[PDB]
Amino acid sequence: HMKNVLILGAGGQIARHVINQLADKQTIKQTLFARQPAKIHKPYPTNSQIIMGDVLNHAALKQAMQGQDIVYANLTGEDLDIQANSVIAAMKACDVKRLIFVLSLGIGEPLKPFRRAADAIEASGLEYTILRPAWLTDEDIIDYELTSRNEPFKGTIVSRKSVAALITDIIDKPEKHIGENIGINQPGTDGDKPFFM
Ligand SMILES: *Sc1ccc([N+](=O)[O-])c(C(=O)O)c1
Repeated sequence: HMKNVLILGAGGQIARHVINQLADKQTIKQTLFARQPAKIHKPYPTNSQIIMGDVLNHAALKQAMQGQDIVYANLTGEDLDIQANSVIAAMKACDVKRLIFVLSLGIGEPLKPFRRAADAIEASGLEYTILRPAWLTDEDIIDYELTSRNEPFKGTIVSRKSVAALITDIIDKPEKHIGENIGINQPGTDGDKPFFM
């Protein structure tokens, strides 16, 4: 089968690397869903379909969701919780199971929607992987390590290219990291002591 990947938030900066790594995989079809598609970086891979839509437009999202195998969400901004709920519902409506969901801020009250998004994903019964990246750099490197749900981050930063590489490895082999909620950091970027607030 063709492997149908839906990229929600496809104009995002991590998304752009994923799209690029997906561009020469001739057995993937990638659907690129974005609010403002005319600001999706060019040229447009031949295995792509570019759809204008907002994840809170439930009708648009269901249309895009039909027939998909793997959802990759790189969602930002207000109401991330409402957004996650909308993604879960559309996956369930369209019989799609596999979700890769990035939670990156881009402690405190603005984390509540993020926590509520994460909790909703963990309670969804979907085949999920939640990805939790350290501070994002634009360094041209792939250098990372992973921490589990209840472990502290072993580092301070991680390249977007690193996070894209993980996403792509999961898309390539989607049986990996099912049911996990993983921190991603560059090795040897642990913070100086002591700590301050
Ligand atoms: S992907 C999807 C969403 C909704 C519906 N629906 O019938 O309301 C369908 C479908 O046509 O089976 C598919």
